[PDB]
Amino acid sequence: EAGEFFIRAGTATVRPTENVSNNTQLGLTFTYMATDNIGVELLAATPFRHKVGTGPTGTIATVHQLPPTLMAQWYFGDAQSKVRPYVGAGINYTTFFNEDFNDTGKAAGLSDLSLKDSWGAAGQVGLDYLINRDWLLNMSVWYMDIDTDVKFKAGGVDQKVSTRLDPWVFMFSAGYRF
Repeated sequence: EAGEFFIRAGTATVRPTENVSNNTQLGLTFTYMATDNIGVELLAATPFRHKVGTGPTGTIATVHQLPPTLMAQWYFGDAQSKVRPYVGAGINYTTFFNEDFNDTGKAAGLSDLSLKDSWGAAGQVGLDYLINRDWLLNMSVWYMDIDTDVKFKAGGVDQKVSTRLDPWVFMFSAGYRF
């Protein structure tokens, strides 16, 4: 329904895709319905924790990130639909912090890791099963276009490589009408 503000809570799992690991964290959305079908959502999560490895070296590094995302949405159906799927599009902001190499990587002549903040596009496919006037069950799949820079020191020498990451976010949540 229009003018409605609700909040979902549940699991948010991020899978890098462009060797980096996956991590599942608490995910909160704060959606506001503009019309009966247009919504404006904000994704927010607890900081993720990804282990980083490559080929022979293995888990050499570890980075944390926060990927808030702002989305314009379209909910299919009408205001009396208990099953409303939705598609979303909008920008992502990703910030990295507590980058640190481990014992394995620090013996490889590796120091000072820092990924630069990234902005990019984000796509969205979700589904709201509305249980009643207040409760709902939700699934959403996110595709974000992430472009950071990897800065590190190889044996004291500055390294600087740009990557594309394009991770998938899978949220299984449960919302409430506020």
